[PDB]
Amino acid sequence: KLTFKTDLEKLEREKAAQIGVAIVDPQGEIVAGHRMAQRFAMCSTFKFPLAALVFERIDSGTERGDRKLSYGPDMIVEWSPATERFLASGHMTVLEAAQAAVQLSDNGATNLLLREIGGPAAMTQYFRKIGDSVSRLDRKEPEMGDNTPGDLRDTTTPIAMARTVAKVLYGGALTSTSTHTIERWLIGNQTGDATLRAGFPKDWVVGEKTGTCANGGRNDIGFFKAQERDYAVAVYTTAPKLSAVERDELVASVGQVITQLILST
Repeated sequence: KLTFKTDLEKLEREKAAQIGVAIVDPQGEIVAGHRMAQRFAMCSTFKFPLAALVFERIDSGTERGDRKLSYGPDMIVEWSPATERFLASGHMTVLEAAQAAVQLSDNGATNLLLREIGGPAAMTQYFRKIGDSVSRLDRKEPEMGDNTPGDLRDTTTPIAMARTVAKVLYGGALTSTSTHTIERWLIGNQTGDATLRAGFPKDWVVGEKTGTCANGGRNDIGFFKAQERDYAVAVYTTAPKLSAVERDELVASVGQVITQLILST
């Protein structure tokens, strides 16, 4: 823990980075953090809470998971791998889109869901409903990831987002069935193999959602189980000078710092 602070500050100094971290227990009590209340662009990490919103609607009966969402070529935006494959068929279901958003970071799928649920305003309203007064979605993809220096649009803080993760996975925000499904989606995420989970012990159960945005943003949020201890984690980083591979390695390095702290308990 001053090993934790010290090691993160050395990474910041050496990589010319800012590293925001919060680790909380299942009830949201603080385990560790660093720059934990500094705002960072969310970029694709918001797709996890978006999926949670969708599952809340499914739980409540105001959405159906197998409902077909129709679209054309105008919905294809940069990095829409599933949406592009399903384009000729003319639709994705709510659940197909949500799973693609979480596991592939599919932007088109994300925007399909945004239009169904009420846009950025409704995403922000869900954050407020589950006790998160900080996280805000202002735009759809891909402009939400512009990350213009100083802009508070489309931001969160590590602590706010870690607490949101814990509410969704551990705090009863979703039914048991929906909670389990989203947990499995996070475990099976296809975009995180080089980021946080690359820095955790291989026996920990880990699920996460990555983000990449302009001006150096590289993020990863999710959960881990170190044997029986469950945690929620949010990592937001800004490293304008690094290459993309170096930013992945940065986040994996944060995972190793986290791991030293957890192992010490």
